[PDB]
Amino acid sequence: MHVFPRYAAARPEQAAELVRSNPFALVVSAVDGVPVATHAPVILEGDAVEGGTLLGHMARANPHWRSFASSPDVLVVFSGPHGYVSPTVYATDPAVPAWDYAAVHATGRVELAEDALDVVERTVAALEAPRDPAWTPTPASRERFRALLPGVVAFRVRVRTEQSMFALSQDLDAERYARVREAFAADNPGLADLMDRSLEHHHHHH
Amino acid sequence: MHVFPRYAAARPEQAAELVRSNPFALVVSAVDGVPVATHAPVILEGDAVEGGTLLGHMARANPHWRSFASSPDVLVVFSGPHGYVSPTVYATDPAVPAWDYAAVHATGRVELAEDALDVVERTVAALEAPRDPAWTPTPASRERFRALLPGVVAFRVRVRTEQSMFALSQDLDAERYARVREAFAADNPGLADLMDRSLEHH
Ligand code: HEM
Ligand code: HEM
Ligand SMILES: N[C@@H](CCCNO)C(=O)O
Repeated sequence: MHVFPRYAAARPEQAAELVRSNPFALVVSAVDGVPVATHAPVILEGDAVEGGTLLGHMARANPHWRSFASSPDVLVVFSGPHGYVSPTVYATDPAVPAWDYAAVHATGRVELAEDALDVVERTVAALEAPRDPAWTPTPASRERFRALLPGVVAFRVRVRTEQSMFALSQDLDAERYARVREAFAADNPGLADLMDRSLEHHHHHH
Repeated sequence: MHVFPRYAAARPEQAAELVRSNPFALVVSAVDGVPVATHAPVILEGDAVEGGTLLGHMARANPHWRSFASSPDVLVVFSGPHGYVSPTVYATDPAVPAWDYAAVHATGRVELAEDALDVVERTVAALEAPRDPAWTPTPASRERFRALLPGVVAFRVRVRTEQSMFALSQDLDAERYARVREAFAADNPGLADLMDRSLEHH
C-alpha cells in the first residue's frame, strides 16, 4: 500500500481506532509468489497497531494456516467505510471520479497461538462490546466452545509495520467537500461519520 | 480462501454478479515473500470470472505495480456486503457468533497495460452505469484525463482460478434464518438484499 501524503493519518490513534472498529479482516500470506487470503475476525492487543499484536482464528479445515508454521510475514488488511465519489456530486467541470475509503495494513510475523480458547473468547468479548446488550456466553455456550475447539486454528501476528490510508476527500475545496459529505450522509452514514471524525485534526502542511 | 461446500456459489453467474457489483477491490502480489496490497477499482471483461480478464489502475507513485513487470500471479479480492451475526439475534442457547459475508477471490497472471487511457475510461463507464443520472466525461474532463496519464499505471489480470464464498446463513433452520434476515433488514439492507438474491440461485 502506498500512503499518499494528503491521505495520511494525523495520529496513530486513528489507525488503532479503525482496526478495533472493523475486526473482520483479510489475512494474507504468500507461498511461492501466490497470495492466499482468508477472511477472519482479528483483534488488536495493545494501544498502537505498529509494535502491537493481532489475534485471530480460522478453520483448521482451511489449509491456509499450514503456511504459518514457518512463521513467515503476513499482511492483515483492516477496511473501514468506503464509497464511490461520482463527479455528478462535484457539479464542476473538468472533474475526475474518486473512491473514498479508509484502511489499515498491518505487516508482521505470524505464529500459531497456543491458547485458541482465549483467542476466540477474547474475540467474542471485543465484537460484543460495542453492542447493547452485549451477549455474554453462558456455561452451555462455553461448553460448546470447548467442544468446537479442535476445529479451530488460532494465530498471533506481531506487527512490524503499519500503513494507514484515510482517502476522505480532504484535498477537495471546502465547497466540493461539503457536497461529497452531504451526499454520503444519505445511505452511507458510516462514511460521513468517518469523514467528520477524520477532519478534526488533519495533517495538512505537515 | 477455503470455500466450505455449504457456502459455495450456486451458479457461476453469482460470482460474476458480485465482482461487477463491487468493483473497489484489493489487488495483492508477493514482493520478497511479503504480501503487498492496493485498493483499486477493477472491472471484469467477459461473462465469467474464471477465464475472464480483470482491468484496473493504480498510481505510478505506488511502487506496487513494479512487481507486475515480471507478470507474476496476482490475487484480486472482491468483497460484497457483510455483517456480524450476534447470538443475541439467534435467541438460542447454546450459541456461537458468526460473520456473514460474500467474496470472490480471482488469481491469475498480471500484465502491465499500454492502453491506460482505455482502462480508466472503461472504468468510468462501468462505475457510472448504475447511477441515474450517469456522468459522461466532457471534452475538458477527457483532456484532464490525458494530462493525468503520466501519473497512472494500468494493468490486466487473466484469471486462472476463482474461489467464491457466499456465507449467508443459508445453513440455518427456517426460524433462525428469519431472525438473521430480519436483523439485517435494519441498518445492513445491502446484506439483506444479498441474502434474498442468494436464495434459490443467482
Ligand atoms: C466472536 C465472533 C466470531 C466470529 C466473527 C467468527 C468467525 C469465523 C470465521 C469467518 C471462520 C472461517 C475462517 C476460515 O474461512 O477459515 C471461523 C471458523 C471457525 N471458528 Fe469462529 N468466529 C467467532 C467466534 C468463535 C468461537 C467462540 C468459537 C469457539 C471455539 C469459534 C470456532 C470456530 C470454528 C470451529 C471454526 C471452523 C468452522 C468450520 O470448520 O466450519 N469461533 N470463525
Ligand atoms: C472511474 C473511477 C475511478 C476511480 C474509482 C479511481 C480510483 C483511484 C484510486 C483508488 C487510486 C489510488 C491507487 C493507489 O493506491 O495506487 C487512483 C489513482 C490514480 N488514478 Fe484513478 N480512479 C478513477 C478514474 C480515473 C481516471 C479517469 C483517471 C484519468 C487518467 C485516473 C487517474 C489516476 C491517477 C493519475 C492516479 C494517481 C494519483 C496520485 O498519484 O496522486 N483515475 N485512482
Ligand atoms: N491526481 C488525480 C487523482 C484522481 C484519479 N483517481 O481517482 C487528482 O488530481 O485528483
